[PDB]
Amino acid sequence: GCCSTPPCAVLYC
Repeated sequence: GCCSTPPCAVLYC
């Protein structure tokens, strides 16, 4: 997806 790669705030993007 989008923020599938850390360290994002919404990993479940």
